[PDB]
Amino acid sequence: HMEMIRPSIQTILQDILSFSGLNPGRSSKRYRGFKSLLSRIIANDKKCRYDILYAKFIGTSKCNFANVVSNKTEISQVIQFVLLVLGKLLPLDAWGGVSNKKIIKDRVVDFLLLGANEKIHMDDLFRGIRLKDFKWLGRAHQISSKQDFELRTAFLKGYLWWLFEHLLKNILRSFWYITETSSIVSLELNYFPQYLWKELYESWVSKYAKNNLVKMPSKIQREQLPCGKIKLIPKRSSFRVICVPIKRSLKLLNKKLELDTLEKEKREFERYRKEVLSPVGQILRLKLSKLRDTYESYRASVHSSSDVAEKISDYRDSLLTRFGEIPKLFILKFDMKECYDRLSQPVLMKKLEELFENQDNKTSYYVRYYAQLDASHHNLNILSSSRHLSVDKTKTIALQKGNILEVCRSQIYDVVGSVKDARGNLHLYKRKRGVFQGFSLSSIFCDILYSAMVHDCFQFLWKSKQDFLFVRLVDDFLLVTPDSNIYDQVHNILSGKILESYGAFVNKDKTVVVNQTTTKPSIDFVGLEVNTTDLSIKRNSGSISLVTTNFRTFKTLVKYLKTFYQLNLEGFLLDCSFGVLENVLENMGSLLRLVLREFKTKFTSIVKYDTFHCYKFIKFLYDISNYTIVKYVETNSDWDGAPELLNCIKQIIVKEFSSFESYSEIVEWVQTLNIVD
RNA sequence: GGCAAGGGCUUCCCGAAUUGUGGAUAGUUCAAUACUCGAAAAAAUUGGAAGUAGGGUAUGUUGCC
Repeated sequence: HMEMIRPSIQTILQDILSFSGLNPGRSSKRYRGFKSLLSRIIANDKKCRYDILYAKFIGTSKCNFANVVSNKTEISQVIQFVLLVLGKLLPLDAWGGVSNKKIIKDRVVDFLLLGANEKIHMDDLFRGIRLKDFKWLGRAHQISSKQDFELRTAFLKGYLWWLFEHLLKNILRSFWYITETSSIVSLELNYFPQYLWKELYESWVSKYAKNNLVKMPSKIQREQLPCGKIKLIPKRSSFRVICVPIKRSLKLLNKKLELDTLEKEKREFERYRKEVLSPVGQILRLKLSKLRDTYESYRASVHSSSDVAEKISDYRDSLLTRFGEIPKLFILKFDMKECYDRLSQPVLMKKLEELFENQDNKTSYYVRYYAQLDASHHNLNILSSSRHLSVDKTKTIALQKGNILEVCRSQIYDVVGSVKDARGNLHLYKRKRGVFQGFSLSSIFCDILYSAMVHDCFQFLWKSKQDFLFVRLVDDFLLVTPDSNIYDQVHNILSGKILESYGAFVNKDKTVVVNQTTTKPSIDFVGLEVNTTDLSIKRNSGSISLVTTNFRTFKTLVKYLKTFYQLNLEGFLLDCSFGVLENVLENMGSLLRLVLREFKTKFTSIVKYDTFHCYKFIKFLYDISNYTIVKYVETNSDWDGAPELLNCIKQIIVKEFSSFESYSEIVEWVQTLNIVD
């Protein structure tokens, strides 16, 4: 009853022996001391009454249903509670003495703060720990030979791995349901108390199932259909419902499979995704590409936040060249509520069939995936030979129209999600509305449907009928035009139900309006702060540095930072408008200062074991500073301020790097940088 | 590198019953393991399409002439 260490001593020991690559003999006596330590820890485990320990330390509260995300317990308090659990579980011997106990406790806080697929290399996490203080690593307390030292070194690393990978993780799951937030700017995790989560889950899913789901009988499990697992993701104040496809079939689920059937089901899972599902996604993405090339109405739909900024920058330059100045623009920002949930399944089906109505019933499309071209709408090496490309090979897949349409409707209708109740009995639900979020084809389905919707419902726009800007990223819409007659027509059909034929319901409350009367200083459409009456954009504070994950060397750090700076310094940020450098130099300064000090922060941690090469870093500074100037002159096509922009770069570099003895070389070099002669 | 210890691995047995400071026999080898930088010819540009010599870092490296 509520015990952290479920596995037995033998199973635990075999888990670390396999990890460390150790294969002891049947007569080995080295691990006698460890078997004793485990028994003491398990004795402390059973003696602990964690239920009252949680109430004492954390405290029990009533389930909040108004703000469903308030139930989460702060990570700071979570870290302290597990540190209390570890102190009762692990004797001093398990910590490796006083000095190691301080280091190990410090590393636990580091591990718990990572979140969202962040990892710390075990060479970093387990560094500075005195191996000598771990007496139980061998039957003798003293190290005598090198074979003994190597063997104890492997065992200690395996033991430390079990503490963090098995023990620490199983403590978190016992008390908290750990899940990722729906946000993309912040990759922090939410720790909802386990008893509170079951109340939130049962409440939300039961209400959701009333409008979106249809309960299935137990004998639906015997059918082979797409099967996922219903989970909840809190965005900031409510829950998003997604479905994660399970790596097995409906019949074999819940749960028994152990005798290598779990692996062959997983080999069939990855096969179905790579042989039919992903090939279908390519074809469906390709069919939408042709409609983008053909119709200007399909070209209004973009597939990235970067395209939105460029579309606005193109419209700004259109008014600029045509009129010399930006007139009073009528802006219309609206979005669709529950876009994926409300989708009209039958209308989606017919729009997918219209992609193949031009061709015959058996067209036999050929697909052969290569990461160099999946979504485009540098040295690829194919033609294997006896000199250049010398069981899971790359092969061309042939899918006919009939099969493509059959698997499409299967991913729309036949998908079934499972819900395990309190007792354990699973409840299988089919969907009464649009596709489940989390399935590979659900994204492209909404793209084709909504891009078809904008085509025919807004056909008045594409009749010339010119001088307007309509853009739909995924579900948020934006319209900018000086024509008032265009403003009224789009607003008129938003007050109607013409869009309700599709799974599109306008979010009436979140519709932002800027017109001749309602004059607002600026509008945030998607992660961008578009300034009204000049169409100058500046990115909202919605992007953080990934650096922590997997980067532990100067080479890999500057490699990402270089590719990160050049990827975030896109065209729409360098626009000058012939008078304004401030909107550029301090827009660039934000990205520049944040990437430079991010390098300084990781510097002190990784310089302890790595070797810093100043000349290589100066080349990195030169590459990004050159890229900034060439991209500034490219976008504006004229440079009234290019020397001023470089002067800003140098001042930033000379400021951030005037503290350390090794940064001195940077300061002297950067001041010599200049474009003009 | 010589001498003196002691040890690791491998094998057998005695205890325990998810609670080992127990005994014995032969073989083997006892200072490095991991990580990160990284040269020198005829010049670059580059290190994952996975790098020597030689460095740095963490954990370590018996007493005695």
